[PDB]
Amino acid sequence: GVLYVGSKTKEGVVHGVATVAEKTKEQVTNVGGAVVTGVTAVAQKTVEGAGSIAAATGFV
Amino acid sequence: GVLYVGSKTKEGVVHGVATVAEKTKEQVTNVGGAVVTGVTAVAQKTVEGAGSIAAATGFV
Amino acid sequence: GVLYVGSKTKEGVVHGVATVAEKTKEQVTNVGGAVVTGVTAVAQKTVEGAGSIAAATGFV
Repeated sequence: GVLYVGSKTKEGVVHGVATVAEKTKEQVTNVGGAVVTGVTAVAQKTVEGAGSIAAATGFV
Repeated sequence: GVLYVGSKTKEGVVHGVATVAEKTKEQVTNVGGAVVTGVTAVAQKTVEGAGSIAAATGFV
Repeated sequence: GVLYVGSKTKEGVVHGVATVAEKTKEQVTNVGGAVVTGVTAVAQKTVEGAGSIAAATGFV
């Protein structure tokens, strides 16, 4: 059971992600795998996860 | 059971992702695989995941 | 059971992530795998996780 009146509720929100990058450089080399990324924004109300970022085996 | 009145609710929202990039450089080389990305925005209300980013095996 | 009146509630919110980067450099080399990332923002109301970032085996 649940009830509201005038209730300006806010549940599971995000607000603003400024992410100015600049003159970077990223020279991955001789690897098994890179998973370089950038921004990421998620928002839920009933969930079992969020942004997963997995690499894996390598060798030479 | 659930009920509302005048309830200006907000559930599972996102608001704004400014992502100005610039003069980058990303020279992946001799890998098994790169998964470089950029922005990513998700938003749910009942979920079992979000942006997954997986690489995998390599070698030389 | 649950009830509200005029209740300007706020549950599970985020507010603002300024992330000015600059002239970085990241030369991963001779690895099994890198999982370099950048920003990450999550927000929930009933959850069993958040941004997981896993690497894995390497070798030479």
